[PDB]
Amino acid sequence: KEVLSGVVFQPFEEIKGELSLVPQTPDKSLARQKFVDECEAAINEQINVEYNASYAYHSLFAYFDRDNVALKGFAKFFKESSDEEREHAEKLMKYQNTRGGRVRLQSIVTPLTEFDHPEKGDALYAMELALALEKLVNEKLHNLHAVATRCNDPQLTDFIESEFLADQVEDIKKISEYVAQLRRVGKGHGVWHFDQKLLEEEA
Amino acid sequence: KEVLSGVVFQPFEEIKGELSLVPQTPDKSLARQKFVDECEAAINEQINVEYNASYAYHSLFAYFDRDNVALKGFAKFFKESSDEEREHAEKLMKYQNTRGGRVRLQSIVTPLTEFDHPEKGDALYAMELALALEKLVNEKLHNLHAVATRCNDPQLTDFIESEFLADQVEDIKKISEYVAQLRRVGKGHGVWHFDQKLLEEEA
Amino acid sequence: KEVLSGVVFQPFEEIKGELSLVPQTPDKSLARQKFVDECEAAINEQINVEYNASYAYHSLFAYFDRDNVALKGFAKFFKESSDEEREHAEKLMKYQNTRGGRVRLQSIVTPLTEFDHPEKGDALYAMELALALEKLVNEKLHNLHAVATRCNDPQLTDFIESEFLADQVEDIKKISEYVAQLRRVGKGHGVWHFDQKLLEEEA
Amino acid sequence: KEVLSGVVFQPFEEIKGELSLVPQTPDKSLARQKFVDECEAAINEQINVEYNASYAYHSLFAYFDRDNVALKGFAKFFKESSDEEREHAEKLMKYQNTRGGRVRLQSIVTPLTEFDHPEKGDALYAMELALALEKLVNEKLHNLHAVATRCNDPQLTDFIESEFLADQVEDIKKISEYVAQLRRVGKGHGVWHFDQKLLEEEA
Ligand SMILES: [Fe+3]
Ligand SMILES: [Fe+3]
Ligand SMILES: [Fe+3]
Ligand SMILES: [Fe+3]
Ligand SMILES: [Fe+3]
Ligand SMILES: [Fe+3]
Ligand SMILES: [Fe+3]
Ligand SMILES: [Fe+3]
Ligand SMILES: [Fe+3]
Ligand SMILES: [Fe+3]
Ligand SMILES: [Fe+3]
Ligand SMILES: [Fe+3]
Ligand SMILES: [Fe+3]
Ligand SMILES: [Fe+3]
Ligand SMILES: [Fe+3]
Ligand SMILES: [Fe+3]
Ligand SMILES: [Fe+3]
Ligand SMILES: [Fe+3]
Ligand SMILES: [Fe+3]
Ligand SMILES: [Fe+3]
Ligand SMILES: [Fe+3]
Ligand SMILES: [Fe+3]
Ligand SMILES: [Fe+3]
Ligand SMILES: [Fe+3]
Ligand SMILES: [Fe+3]
Ligand SMILES: [Fe+3]
Ligand SMILES: [Fe+3]
Ligand SMILES: [Fe+3]
Ligand SMILES: [Fe+3]
Ligand SMILES: [Fe+3]
Ligand SMILES: [Fe+3]
Ligand SMILES: [Fe+3]
Ligand SMILES: [Fe+3]
Ligand SMILES: [Fe+3]
Ligand SMILES: [Fe+3]
Ligand SMILES: [Fe+3]
Ligand SMILES: [Fe+3]
Ligand SMILES: [Fe+3]
Ligand SMILES: [Fe+3]
Ligand SMILES: [Fe+3]
Ligand SMILES: [Fe+3]
Ligand SMILES: [Fe+3]
Ligand SMILES: [Fe+3]
Ligand SMILES: [Fe+3]
Ligand SMILES: [Fe+3]
Ligand SMILES: [Fe+3]
Ligand SMILES: [Fe+3]
Ligand SMILES: [Fe+3]
Ligand SMILES: [Fe+3]
Ligand SMILES: [Fe+3]
Ligand SMILES: [Fe+3]
Ligand SMILES: [Fe+3]
Ligand SMILES: [Fe+3]
Ligand SMILES: [Fe+3]
Ligand SMILES: [Fe+3]
Ligand SMILES: [Fe+3]
Repeated sequence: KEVLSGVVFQPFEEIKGELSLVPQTPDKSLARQKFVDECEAAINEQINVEYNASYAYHSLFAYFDRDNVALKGFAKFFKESSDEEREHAEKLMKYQNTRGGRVRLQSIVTPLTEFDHPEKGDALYAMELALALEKLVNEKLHNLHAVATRCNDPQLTDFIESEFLADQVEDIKKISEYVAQLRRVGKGHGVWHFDQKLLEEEA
Repeated sequence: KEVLSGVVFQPFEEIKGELSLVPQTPDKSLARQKFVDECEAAINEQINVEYNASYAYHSLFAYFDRDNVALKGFAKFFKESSDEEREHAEKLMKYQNTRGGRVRLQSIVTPLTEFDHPEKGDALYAMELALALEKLVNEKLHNLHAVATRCNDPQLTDFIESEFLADQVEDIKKISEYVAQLRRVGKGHGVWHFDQKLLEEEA
Repeated sequence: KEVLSGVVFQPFEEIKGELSLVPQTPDKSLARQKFVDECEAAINEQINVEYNASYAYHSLFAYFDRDNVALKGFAKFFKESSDEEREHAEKLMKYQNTRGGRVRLQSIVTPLTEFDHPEKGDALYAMELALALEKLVNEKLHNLHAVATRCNDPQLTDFIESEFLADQVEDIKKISEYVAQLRRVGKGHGVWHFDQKLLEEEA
Repeated sequence: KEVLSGVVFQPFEEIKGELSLVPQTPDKSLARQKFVDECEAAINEQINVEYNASYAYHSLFAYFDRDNVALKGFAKFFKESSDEEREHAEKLMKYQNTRGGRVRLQSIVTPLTEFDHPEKGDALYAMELALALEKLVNEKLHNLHAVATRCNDPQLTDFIESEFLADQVEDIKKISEYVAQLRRVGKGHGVWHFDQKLLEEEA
């Protein structure tokens, strides 16, 4: 035996006490190890957060794709963001199953559909909405991370940091920069031009 | 003038009576022409049908992706079907905007999450569920088509026939054939083998 | 014999009663079958509609190609639209002969030549004119389709739906989006910039 | 000076107090910095854990490579797992030397050699054994991580998370899925078929 900063290390002897950690009933995960209910439930929450964000971005896409709005760069940007939030949800679903939890998909609420806001202009308002949405997803990611830290699940904390937190802060800066640019160019010709550059970036 | 089977043809003279059909208020679609509220609402219904079907297939994927179920071909099949139903929804959203209607995304209900059914076996039960889901989407597509026929919207009927109905009957035969094969191979080794062939088809 | 929803199916026996349906006089179409006078006349109307639309677009091209107007993207756009409307006319002429009708080209009226409209600006006014023209062609296409439905000519209805109606609604959305963009960018630098993007799209 | 959440930041001035942190005796590591004895000892434990796991997998390989067992896919799977556990040990040895600790290789115990288990069947029993072994290695990795957290060694925690924990949970799901599949296919033809698919995966 070895005790290292209070942590007991039992030496390697045999694989048999762990054979009891091989479940013998077919409805139970065999992979699950040190993956507690709180972390399972917090992953399920973040799946519903990302999916709802995907749906919200699809609603934004549907508005700017209107012929009388005609901001194709915005529409494509919001469509791709919807695809991305859904990929996040899917990656979290795969992770849940990798750790042996159960994915529990919840309801998705009606999102906002109209983004007609003449004072700021539709484009600036919607990009600010997108920024707020990303910050909301980031808050939930931080909640998820706090659960994982409290449960001493270091594989989960690293998963969240490496797979989601870094992309999240990069998405927020990018959209923040879009808001700043839209404020600088102003409504009308400036917005249209920004939209054309968005369309070119989106290839 | 020419009246042909009761249909009045006025000869081509000038483009001015149609300039009044160019809306001058910015919140109204300029494209909209002979696209009535019933067709707009029926497209919105089919968008919600396809999206709910996408969500249901994602829930199916999440179950078969479990380590204790371990039917990777099924999981991938259901994941791809979820992607496909979402693409259908998106194509219908694009169409709505092409015709000048408004996309109205509605709520998505909690789907079924557990497909543990020992008598039929999980694989056969889920493939039968998928078949029932496709038939449900086909019924809604037929409702949508009946609205378009009643409203004399021939571009919409052709759109529905060419873009969705043909794929729909092809999907149903494919999944029907999967059900038939799963019944023939039986539970256990047969199901696993069918799953391996599904995985190979899915590249 | 078989009667199916009221439709009499006589079984296949021989090809001789149809030899009388092989005309023996050289001025008559041998191909013509279930292609009635109303459909022949409605196709001839749509040929004259598309040709007049071609001529109108050529007049628009001739205005924006002026050195003091100098909107080359618009000029090229209207030139290509003129080519396209003429191709539609030609495709309808080919179809008329495929079905065994007679093409009857009618007169083309003097179109509008001056599009100097300072309040909206030449570019916005002309794009709205183009939108109205496309909607006028779409109305005639719907008249043509209604004749074909009433005459129970399903090959013709499908021809109209597949070859013209889908392109027509796509052209209308595209031009509607152009109108919306021109309103957003405003006269002067915005219009010129929109024109430059039109020129780039037109390769 | 700057104190930030209690953490003292002394400003950059010169490199001389750290020249005393350059050891002048040849038997001492010059690299070692903030790498305490508990972390050094915990790395040495995990090296012995991975090596023992390598040896156990080699014993498994040696059994299934027998002509009367003849499960070549299993034999190759266990051989490659043995190579992988040894690579883990080696990577941990390299890390120990990177941080300036001393690698201390310990004894390796006789592993189990016979895996003749007729009730479950040799293949299912051995795959469950492998699962238990991976879970045992994961427990030790968690012990190692807890030592590093307690000693505030963030480079070590990240090393463990990025290099080992993620692969570990992926290995466990993969082997869990193998157990589930072996249970589904059953002994005899099913096991042989699973073995053939294992052999194909292993290229
Ligand atoms: Fe546990
Ligand atoms: Fe637990
Ligand atoms: Fe795309
Ligand atoms: Fe993914
Ligand atoms: Fe659970
Ligand atoms: Fe559940
Ligand atoms: Fe509105
Ligand atoms: Fe935290
Ligand atoms: Fe990282
Ligand atoms: Fe990183
Ligand atoms: Fe950018
Ligand atoms: Fe400007
Ligand atoms: Fe540009
Ligand atoms: Fe930019
Ligand atoms: Fe109308
Ligand atoms: Fe209407
Ligand atoms: Fe894929
Ligand atoms: Fe699409
Ligand atoms: Fe509406
Ligand atoms: Fe609305
Ligand atoms: Fe269950
Ligand atoms: Fe119908
Ligand atoms: Fe078709
Ligand atoms: Fe077809
Ligand atoms: Fe197939
Ligand atoms: Fe069998
Ligand atoms: Fe196979
Ligand atoms: Fe097959
Ligand atoms: Fe006839
Ligand atoms: Fe006739
Ligand atoms: Fe040219
Ligand atoms: Fe042609
Ligand atoms: Fe004639
Ligand atoms: Fe003149
Ligand atoms: Fe003039
Ligand atoms: Fe009709
Ligand atoms: Fe068609
Ligand atoms: Fe079509
Ligand atoms: Fe365009
Ligand atoms: Fe300007
Ligand atoms: Fe430009
Ligand atoms: Fe453009
Ligand atoms: Fe130190
Ligand atoms: Fe020390
Ligand atoms: Fe090898
Ligand atoms: Fe190495
Ligand atoms: Fe030492
Ligand atoms: Fe022996
Ligand atoms: Fe033995
Ligand atoms: Fe820890
Ligand atoms: Fe990492
Ligand atoms: Fe990582
Ligand atoms: Fe695998
Ligand atoms: Fe068998
Ligand atoms: Fe095989
Ligand atoms: Fe396999």
